[PDB]
Amino acid sequence: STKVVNVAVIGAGVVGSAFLDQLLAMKSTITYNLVLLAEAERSLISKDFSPLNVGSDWKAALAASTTKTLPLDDLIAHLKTSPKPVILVDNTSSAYIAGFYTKFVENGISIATPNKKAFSSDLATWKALFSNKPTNGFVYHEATVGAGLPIISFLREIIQTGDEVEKIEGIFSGTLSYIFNEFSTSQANDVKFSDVVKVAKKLGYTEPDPRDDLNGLDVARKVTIVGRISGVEVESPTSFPVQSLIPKPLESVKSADEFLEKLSDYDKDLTQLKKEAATENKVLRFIGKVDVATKSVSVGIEKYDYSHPFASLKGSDNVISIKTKRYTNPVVIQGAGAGAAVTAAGVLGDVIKIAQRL
Amino acid sequence: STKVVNVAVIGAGVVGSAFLDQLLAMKSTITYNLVLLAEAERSLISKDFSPLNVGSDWKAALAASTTKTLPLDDLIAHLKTSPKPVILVDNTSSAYIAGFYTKFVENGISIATPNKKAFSSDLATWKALFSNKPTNGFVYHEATVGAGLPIISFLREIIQTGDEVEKIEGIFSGTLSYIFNEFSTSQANDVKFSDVVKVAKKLGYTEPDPRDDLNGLDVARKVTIVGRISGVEVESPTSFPVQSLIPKPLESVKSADEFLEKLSDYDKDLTQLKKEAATENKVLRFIGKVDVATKSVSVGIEKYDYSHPFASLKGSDNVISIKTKRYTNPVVIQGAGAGAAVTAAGVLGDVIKIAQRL
Ligand SMILES: CC(C)c1cc(Sc2ccc(O)c(C(C)C)c2)ccc1O
Ligand SMILES: CC(C)c1cc(Sc2ccc(O)c(C(C)C)c2)ccc1O
Repeated sequence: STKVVNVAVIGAGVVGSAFLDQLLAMKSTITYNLVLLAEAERSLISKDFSPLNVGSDWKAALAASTTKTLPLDDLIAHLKTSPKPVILVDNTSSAYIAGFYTKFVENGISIATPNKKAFSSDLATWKALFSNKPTNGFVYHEATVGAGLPIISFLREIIQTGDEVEKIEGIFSGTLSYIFNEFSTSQANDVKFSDVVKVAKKLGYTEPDPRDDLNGLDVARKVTIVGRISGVEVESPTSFPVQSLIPKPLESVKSADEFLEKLSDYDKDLTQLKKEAATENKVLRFIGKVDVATKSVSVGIEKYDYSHPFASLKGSDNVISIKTKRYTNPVVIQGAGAGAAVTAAGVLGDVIKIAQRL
Repeated sequence: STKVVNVAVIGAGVVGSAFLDQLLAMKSTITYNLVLLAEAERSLISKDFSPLNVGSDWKAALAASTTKTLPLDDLIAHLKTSPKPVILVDNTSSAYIAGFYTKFVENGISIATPNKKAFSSDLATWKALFSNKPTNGFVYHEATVGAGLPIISFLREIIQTGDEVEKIEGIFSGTLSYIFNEFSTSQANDVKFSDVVKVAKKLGYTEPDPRDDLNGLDVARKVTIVGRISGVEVESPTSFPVQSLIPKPLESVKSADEFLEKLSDYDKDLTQLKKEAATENKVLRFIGKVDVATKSVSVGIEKYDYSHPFASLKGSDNVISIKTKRYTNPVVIQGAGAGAAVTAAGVLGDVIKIAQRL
């Protein structure tokens, strides 16, 4: 059998931190050798190309380590000549790394990233990373959308069997759900958008700069990936309507802290829109949407009815519906769409789905 | 790479019929060779292991045949001669054929099936299948719980990464789901239990004798499998409380019809319960339940609140919740738990997950 496979791990911020914690404490039949741990500059490469000497203590092990991080164009090279099968676990968000997902794979290297960029960026950078050339490596990103959830894992499959997708309506953003779930409820309140997003940054539910969340970017990217998988030819994460929540003016408003106290001047709209929603007996939710038929993708504010499940999401859960040919009655998968462990696990689970194939 | 894998298909009633229709029209990167199609007596074996040059309408190729289905004690003693690894697609459910699986694995045969049998005998026959024996065969059965829905996998996964299922709960029966989704609704309906039951019988949603569905048997079996996966040592599908929806009296009647013509005499019993659902705002559902902690499994009638998602299931959908260590906020997967295509696809998808490993 093939229980010998070497793995390279880049990034160890959060989901990267949990990914490692799990990768080792992960008792399994197969054997995973972490041949290199390269964070920022301080790395932990293994020239010898055999399991490292860090164990469940990579914290300072990588810290101390008088090793400077290897250059990417040189990393793909280092690996071309490696013991047994190799894997890559890009725990980052950098577009610089994914920008080179072609080289890694074109060079057999396998990957399992939660980073969208490559899968949401170019459209020809997708019509290759998934070609049928058996010489290149594997790419698994289940954590790019579902996170710990099996959305991509499930769609791909149902597809080959022969099912055809039609629509995909869902809550793909932790931040925006938390925000909307609190701003618009069935109890009916008049909380301002400003205050909610504020409070949401205070608890660290948004990015250091909320803007990176409010512009629909993230969702827009996630939908693009799903939509593509589904069978729609989406050119880019901007090739369709994406309703940003960043006041037309305020997109550059000095600092981020200079955006919060400034944003407060534009709630008069969403509130009016929230109240009006009330007349129709509706709540406000930020959703993604892909309608295969009309090839129409779009992300923005959609108002759902109370009875509707969406209007009943706790915490920051991502919920996605998949109405297909066979599943006339849409399949609804909902759960933690964010989270250190939750997310890494989707990654670790991915790596596993690879090892079994190599 | 390994794009060469031979498959054996036993049974072609319904989900077996769709499974084949799909297995072929299934354009894929890998190559699946149907080395033998054995239904009842008329089979379509392939001595030279070369594929089954037929194409479509294979139904007339299997019916109109001469080669007699080779015994199960003589098939495992034949297939081994296979050049490439082997797979077994048992699109049936007989506590006979099932009781032969380990006799396939221990010899190197892989199994992909919708059969809930072998995975519900006793905690012995089970271990024999998932014993990670070197040359052993692969055992996959996603269509055994929630049909196409990703239950098993998603469970063998998060756990294989380091998750500890804490509490598994859901509605696992197609018919029962359908039945209750119709009998206990948000708006205090007025349907007599036995009426949505005959209506079930009339549309072929239930078995010829509705009792075989009201005994909880099916659910009890599905829970057992999930519970086992979860980590509980369940001896049998009867080793715990399973509330048969079949009156005590009516169990004895012979006539499948006298049972139905009499089921109306026990409608009130179940009707008051639905009225007692004035309790705040609740609906009635037949659920499965596994509480790892206290090793307590059980299947029966549980009353849920209106707001609760379960109290909002359409058609005959199976919904299952999985509250774990990392997923404090339970992961809820719901979709078509029955269906010809839907189910076969879970099987075909399974076969695929195998080929990639052989
Ligand atoms: C891959 C990329 C989108 C990314 C993900 C995460 S984790 C992550 C996943 C989902 C989600 O709704 C959010 C919000 C808070 C921005 C963060 C952190 C940084 C980051 O750059
Ligand atoms: C494997 C076994 C349980 C089985 C499954 C099916 S398909 C199937 C799957 C789920 C479900 O709730 C039901 C009800 C109608 C009995 C049937 C048909 C025959 C059969 O013997």
